[PDB]
Amino acid sequence: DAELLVTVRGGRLRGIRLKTPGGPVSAFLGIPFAEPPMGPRRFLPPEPKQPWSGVVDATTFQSVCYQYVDTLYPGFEGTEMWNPNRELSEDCLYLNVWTPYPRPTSPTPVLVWIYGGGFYSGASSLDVYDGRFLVQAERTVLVSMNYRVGAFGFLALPGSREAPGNVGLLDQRLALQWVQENVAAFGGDPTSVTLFGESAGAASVGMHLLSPPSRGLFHRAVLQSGAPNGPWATVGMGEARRRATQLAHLVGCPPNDTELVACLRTRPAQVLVNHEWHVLPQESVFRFSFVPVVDGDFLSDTPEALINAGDFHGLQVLVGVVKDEGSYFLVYGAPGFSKDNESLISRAEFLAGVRVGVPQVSDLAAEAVVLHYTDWLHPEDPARLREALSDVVGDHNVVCPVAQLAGRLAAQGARVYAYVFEHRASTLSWPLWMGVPHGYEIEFIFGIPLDPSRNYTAEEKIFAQRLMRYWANFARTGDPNEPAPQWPPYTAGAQQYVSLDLRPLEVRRGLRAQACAFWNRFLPKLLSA
Amino acid sequence: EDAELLVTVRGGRLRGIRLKTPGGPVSAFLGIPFAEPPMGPRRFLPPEPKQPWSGVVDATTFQSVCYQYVDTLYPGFEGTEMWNPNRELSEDCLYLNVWTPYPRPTSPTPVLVWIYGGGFYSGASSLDVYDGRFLVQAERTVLVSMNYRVGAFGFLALPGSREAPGNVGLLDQRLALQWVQENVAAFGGDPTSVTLFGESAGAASVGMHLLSPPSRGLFHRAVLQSGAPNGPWATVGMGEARRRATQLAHLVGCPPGGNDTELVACLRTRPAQVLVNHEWHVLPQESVFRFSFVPVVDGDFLSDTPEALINAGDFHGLQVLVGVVKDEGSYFLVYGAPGFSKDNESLISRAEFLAGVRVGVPQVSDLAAEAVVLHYTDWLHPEDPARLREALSDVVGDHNVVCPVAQLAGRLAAQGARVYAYVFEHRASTLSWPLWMGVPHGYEIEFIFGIPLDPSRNYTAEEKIFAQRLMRYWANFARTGDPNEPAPQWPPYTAGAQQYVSLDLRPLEVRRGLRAQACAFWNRFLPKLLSA
Ligand SMILES: *[C@@H]1O[C@H](CO[C@@H]2O[C@@H](C)[C@@H](O)[C@@H](O)[C@@H]2O)[C@@H](O[C@@H]2O[C@H](CO)[C@@H](O)[C@H](O)[C@H]2NC(C)=O)[C@H](O)[C@H]1NC(C)=O
Ligand SMILES: *[C@@H]1O[C@H](CO[C@@H]2O[C@@H](C)[C@@H](O)[C@@H](O)[C@@H]2O)[C@@H](O[C@@H]2O[C@H](CO)[C@@H](O)[C@H](O)[C@H]2NC(C)=O)[C@H](O)[C@H]1NC(C)=O
Ligand SMILES: *[C@@H]1O[C@H](CO[C@@H]2O[C@@H](C)[C@@H](O)[C@@H](O)[C@@H]2O)[C@@H](O[C@@H]2O[C@H](CO)[C@@H](O)[C@H](O)[C@H]2NC(C)=O)[C@H](O)[C@H]1NC(C)=O
Ligand SMILES: NC(=O)c1cc[n+](COC[n+]2ccccc2/C=N/O)cc1
Ligand SMILES: NC(=O)c1cc[n+](COC[n+]2ccccc2/C=N/O)cc1
Ligand SMILES: *[C@@H]1O[C@H](CO)[C@@H](O)[C@H](O)[C@H]1NC(C)=O
Ligand SMILES: *[P@](=O)(/N=C(\C)N(CC)CC)OC
Repeated sequence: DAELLVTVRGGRLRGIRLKTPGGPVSAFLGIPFAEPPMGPRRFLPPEPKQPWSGVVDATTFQSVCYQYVDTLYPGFEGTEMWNPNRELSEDCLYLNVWTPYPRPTSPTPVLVWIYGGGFYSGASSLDVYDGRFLVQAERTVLVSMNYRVGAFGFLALPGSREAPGNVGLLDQRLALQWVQENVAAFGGDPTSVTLFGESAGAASVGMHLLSPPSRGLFHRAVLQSGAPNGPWATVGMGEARRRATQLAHLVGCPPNDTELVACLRTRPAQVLVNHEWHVLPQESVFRFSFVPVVDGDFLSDTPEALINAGDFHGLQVLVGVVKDEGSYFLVYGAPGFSKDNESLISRAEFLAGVRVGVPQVSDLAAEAVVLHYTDWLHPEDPARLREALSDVVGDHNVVCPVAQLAGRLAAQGARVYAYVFEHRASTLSWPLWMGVPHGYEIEFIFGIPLDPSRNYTAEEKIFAQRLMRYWANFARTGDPNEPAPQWPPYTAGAQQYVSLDLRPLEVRRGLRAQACAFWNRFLPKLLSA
Repeated sequence: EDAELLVTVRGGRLRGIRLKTPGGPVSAFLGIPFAEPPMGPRRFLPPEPKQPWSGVVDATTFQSVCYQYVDTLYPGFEGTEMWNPNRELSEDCLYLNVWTPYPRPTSPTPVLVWIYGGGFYSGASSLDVYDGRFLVQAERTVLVSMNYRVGAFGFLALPGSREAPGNVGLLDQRLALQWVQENVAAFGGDPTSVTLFGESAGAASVGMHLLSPPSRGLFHRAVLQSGAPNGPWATVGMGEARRRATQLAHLVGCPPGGNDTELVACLRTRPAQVLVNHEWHVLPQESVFRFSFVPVVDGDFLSDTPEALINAGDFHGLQVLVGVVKDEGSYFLVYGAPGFSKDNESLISRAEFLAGVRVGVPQVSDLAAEAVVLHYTDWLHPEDPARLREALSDVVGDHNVVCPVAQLAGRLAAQGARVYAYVFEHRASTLSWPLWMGVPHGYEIEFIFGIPLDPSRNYTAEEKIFAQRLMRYWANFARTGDPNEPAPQWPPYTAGAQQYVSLDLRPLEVRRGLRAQACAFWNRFLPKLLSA
């Protein structure tokens, strides 16, 4: 079958044909785009894959980059759907390509997916990132890569040449460079690449927006439940060096940078994973040890500084959030919370949870949060405290950082479309008090409901095809609308967004404008003084 | 001679007048001297009791208003002239008034003692709106009201000095209450059921008597209307009080600081009007709701600041009734806030809103000012002129009245005091102020005193029935410590439930929270900001 045979620049590839309820697609899985960053190349920037002879087996997903594996609810589908479904290895820099069957003979718009996972986990092989449905239903080319996470991707000894940091981000950029030189061989159009990602993936997208070497490798961005400007996606040079130095102490290696990292390179990958989470300064939720570092190279400044100073005329972006972004993170450290529970916390637990949810800030800053999120007519209602604390970590970490990004880019040339995903899947295993948790719009954007092997309803499948068309319309034209209630662009003044559920589109104003004026306008003034 | 118009108190004999009311006769003793005139060498000094006199003193009309400033902003306007002096100005002005039923009560009768407001720089017991004939006539009580020194004459302080110890306007009130305990029984009043009640600076004064032990033994209940002792305007530290007194002396010509006795003595040689003409040039900033000479926290009258006394006080066996009106901040904005006027709709721009915030909250850091802007901005309509207008009035009202009143009420309730709270939501048919001002500060007073029953006035019918209902509310609290009639009930205010009633033409409506969200900011968070 000649359709499964592609010659990229490194050599020849053999793909596989896959079935969907709407017809077949061509897939090429486990395409090597970098030399394996092992041994002496641990922590170093990625190197392009040297050419090979013969035919590369591109019929199965490759290995998952070494990462922590969640153990909180063993066997629970809500946690295991994000866990690795392939074996772990540092040899993990492969990407996957999905195109229609037979492969297009005309340039096709390309979508590049960057997975999330707090920069410590994730894999392009997860079932919920299956690109076969989007490609068949909307006739695009979908690409997805694996980038290093945790210490292997983002341990930085700033100023070092052996651990410069952000190497997980250059992994993504190298894949985007691979796209520009090779996607046309699959029928893709390298002059219409649309980045999209969720959570840390969405944050990774925005950082490519603000890094000029990456800007020439794609044309639009979709940021779902993530942003580069939040309080969790970046770290300073000094804190990055402290965390890298402590991890080395915890693994028995002596805190000279080059001998330090040389000793780290002698440690099995598993032992570094086992200690990465204990270099955090304080017991926290939504805080991660090894994230991108602001060191003047990849980002010449902090994301907020580059957002405020940038000219964004000629750029379209699609941004949004789920209804209850905070719900999911509080079962991982917030006092009194559990998924097998109503989690009707007390005031003591609420205030205790505020220091966990808003870590590393002064007492005054913490009390300011409590005042804004307390109903002083119902100061101790457990149901209200449960939802207020979810709003705290949800607004602080996702809703407000994204609302700021949307407002600034719109006011500075970019055309922005904003959504909030308000449908709770019928297959959701999480309790009802969590509502629509973080990350559970992805399965609908990838058309997972169309899989007849699953228990989604008829309306949900129609809903999935609605959002696939929205996303694909944006990739094709920079406008999600169908040329029906129209989706208006978000602006700093009107602050208009739409709600995505089984009902038709509903236009609303303000992404929690009151609560995010607190985080985006007042709090920064409070800490600097 | 009419025997009911002749009363013997300790100072000597008095003669009063017979007042005709719509409901019947009332005996009034207006202009009773209770202190020696604080003139010349006695200026700035504590009041001395009135020396006994021979013969009969004609206590038959209101005496002079204590020297004070006269408002000239809207000349001839009824809304401003009703607060201006209606008698001659003079430093000889320490006189009180007594209204009693005709004939005098057979048995002891509860006593209401009124303390007027005016930002501690103005006011007088003779204002038509404080006429006590209808209250005494309708509810058969004894109403006492006194004058006290305002402005620099009442509250200029050089702390530690003996020549100008400060707070002398408060001891004027205290001596008047001491007069009530010794002489009100001669009019038929009960010295062991005396209920203080005042409005604005009067209410702040009433509260400071709660927290100073020498005053607390002279009354039994309290009514605080649109004022509290803990507001950011009713007291001043010892140092700023000395700075204002010293520069007032400088601006008038004394000395040509130094020695207190020497400096005060030179101030005594200056005409009273000259002091009044300069007392507002000492305020540190352009402001509204700030007053140059107010009670000073010196450790004497108030051993500590009112907030700390309220928090450290045991108030068991004590009943107070507190409240505010619906739109408290509107009156003060036409006196300095940019873009405001009673003759316009005062639909300010956002630039004038932010400028108005600095006037409404003076002497605070830039961080605190922006914290105010955050909580009072509607970030979905940040520049709507109408919303900005009511936002600024909410800023002024909450910061200076509503929240101060709310914290006092909550701390008293939690520490053993039965509290009742209200919000006055009726806009009088005769109101001269524009519509955008709502129910302004100080306009519940005329309904409390029964003024609508005056036949010369053109109040509606229903407002008269309203006035009778509130007069009954106020009198029931005076007699029994509970405003309820022995109809829907008025529940006590507690720190948890925070229940209060609406006062208007419809029946009582129970509600929760006196701007709880807004005032949690003023009472709980903002005090933590200025510290750090
Ligand atoms: C909700 O449960 C939480 C979590 O407790 C775990 O999950 C429960 C289903 C049950 O199996 C518990 O035994 C588990 O430990 C409770 O929060 C815990 O409460 C226990 C005491 O009951 C305490 O010892 C733990 O420290 C708490 N853990 C945390 C993270 O706060 C909570 O009490 C339950 N809430 C209810 C029942 O309303
Ligand atoms: C502050 O001044 C008073 C007044 O001083 C008197 O009059 C002045 C014009 C000056 O010329 C002084 O010499 C006079 O004594 C002082 O109070 C007087 O103090 C003296 C001496 O202690 C005493 O004999 C008088 O009785 C006092 N007269 C009063 C109280 O009216 C006071 O001591 C001065 N304070 C200082 C200088 O710190
Ligand atoms: C509304 O009124 C204020 C008050 O101004 C005065 O009263 C008006 C009724 C009218 O008679 C004006 O001519 C008076 O000056 C206005 O604010 C003033 O505007 C003038 C004109 O530029 C300015 O010189 C003053 O400084 C302003 N005063 C303050 C306190 O800001 C206001 O412009 C009037 N109109 C509107 C639409 O707001
Ligand atoms: N070093 C790390 O960043 C890290 C963070 C969290 N975990 C474990 O995952 C907990 N968790 C798992 C899934 C979703 C949220 C969370 C809570 N994070 O604070 C391991 C390593
Ligand atoms: N003694 C003074 O010079 C003086 C000057 C200004 N004020 C303030 O008056 C303006 N004002 C401001 C707010 C409310 C009322 C009023 C008018 N009261 O008569 C008081 C005293
Ligand atoms: C969901 O699908 C599974 C397939 O493994 C099936 O066993 C289960 O019965 C389904 N649930 C419902 C409610 O149909
Ligand atoms: P309060 O003393 N009362 C005022 C200004 N007033 C005039 C309307 C009522 C007497 O203000 C602080």
